[PDB]
Amino acid sequence: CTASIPPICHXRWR
Repeated sequence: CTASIPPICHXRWR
């Protein structure tokens, strides 16, 4: 999970 704009999340990995 990253605080991008928009943010990015690959489930429970990043």
